[PDB]
Amino acid sequence: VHYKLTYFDGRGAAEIIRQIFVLAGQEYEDIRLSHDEWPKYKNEMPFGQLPVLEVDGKKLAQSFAIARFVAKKFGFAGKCPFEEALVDSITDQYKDFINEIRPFLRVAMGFAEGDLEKLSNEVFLPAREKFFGFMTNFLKESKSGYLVGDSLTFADLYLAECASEFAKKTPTIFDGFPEIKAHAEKVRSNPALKKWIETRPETKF
Amino acid sequence: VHYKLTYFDGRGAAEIIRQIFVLAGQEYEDIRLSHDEWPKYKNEMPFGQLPVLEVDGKKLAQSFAIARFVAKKFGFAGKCPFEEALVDSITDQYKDFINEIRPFLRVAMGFAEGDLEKLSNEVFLPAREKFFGFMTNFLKESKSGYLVGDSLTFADLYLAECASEFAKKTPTIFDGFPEIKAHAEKVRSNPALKKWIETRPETKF
Ligand SMILES: N[C@@H](CCC(=O)N[C@@H](CS)C(=O)NCC(=O)O)C(=O)O
Ligand SMILES: N[C@@H](CCC(=O)N[C@@H](CS)C(=O)NCC(=O)O)C(=O)O
Repeated sequence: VHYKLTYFDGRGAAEIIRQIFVLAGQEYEDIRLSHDEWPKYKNEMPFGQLPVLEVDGKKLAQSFAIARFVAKKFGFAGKCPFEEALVDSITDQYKDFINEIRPFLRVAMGFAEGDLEKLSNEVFLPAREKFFGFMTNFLKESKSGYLVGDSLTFADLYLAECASEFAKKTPTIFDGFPEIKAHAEKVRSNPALKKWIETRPETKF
Repeated sequence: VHYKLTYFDGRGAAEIIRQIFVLAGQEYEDIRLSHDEWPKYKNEMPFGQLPVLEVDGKKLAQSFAIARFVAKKFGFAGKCPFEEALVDSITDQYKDFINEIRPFLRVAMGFAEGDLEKLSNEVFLPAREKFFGFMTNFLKESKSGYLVGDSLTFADLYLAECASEFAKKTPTIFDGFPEIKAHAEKVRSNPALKKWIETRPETKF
């Protein structure tokens, strides 16, 4: 079975898919297209966008559909049909949270001008508060330290990566959410992830 | 196994989940909360929102996670692991298309004021053009008349329902997309769906 994953040069929407391959021990081509060459390849993608996974020559788009596909192959999608659905509900909520902080992310990423501190105070931190409060109710219920069931799933991976990364410039992101901080530390102490985080290309996004 | 599905009184984000139960022959409680009672129950929902499915007393949120869960129980999620992922990629694209026409949908639904005809011309129809063009490439490749594989999946259900419903007030919605029109007719000639469409509560959204 050969895997190719195509994205731009950044962590962005592809990074959890890479971490699932990392945890599985599975080799894949990590293809990172430059801005200049993108218009030449856009046409090969099912919805003209990235990331795209190619699985023995067959193309699959949509980062959550790809993460789910790879997680199910390697045992990170949840351990029974109901737990898989809980994992899916959590990643769908995370997608809503990402959509909600769009105005913040567009300025923080240089794609628009605006008042970064104000967007942080008014858009990002209030949105993280609601999202972290729902994630914390899951962690209070699991009592394994993982969001769903007794072991790591790709829902754990989206939450820890986003919490750890936002923590770099938003120092107060864990204030009032000590379970969220413990989960991110627990997930990132996974030895395979920890080494990938040290070794991966160092990019702004 | 007992199923309860809670939504507001409308088709909205719950309707495909209802149609999956319809096709399966599976009975469920179709719970429809009024606007006035909503604040009393919001707290029982995992992310304070609807729809929510309850499966022998266990709650599951997020309309696509629920549709997937029910479709997988009843055989409408795709017939092998790769086809399931294609079905997921198509419903994720549909969610992007829905997010893109938000400005149109907010005015059309009375939740905001604005120029409905202009939003239709500038936001809705250009967005449907890109989305219908990608869906048509799938239908050209399938040659069964379904989006993925040889039989109906819940990806077919989202596309046909949204195309048929928008067609009611947007008369030109099929112009230049004869495959999309044939797919919606094919899906809605399914006898179980056709009877549900006649029998379901008649609501504005
Ligand atoms: N819902 C999609 C979103 C994909 C997406 O936003 N792709 C961007 C990544 S920057 C892209 O390819 N933009 C380039 C373009 O649209 O041409 C997913 O989760 O994969
Ligand atoms: N991504 C969610 C969106 C759910 C959603 O938008 N729910 C609305 C339906 S009108 C809602 O419950 N609004 C009431 C509220 O937020 O209090 C899904 O697909 O289920």
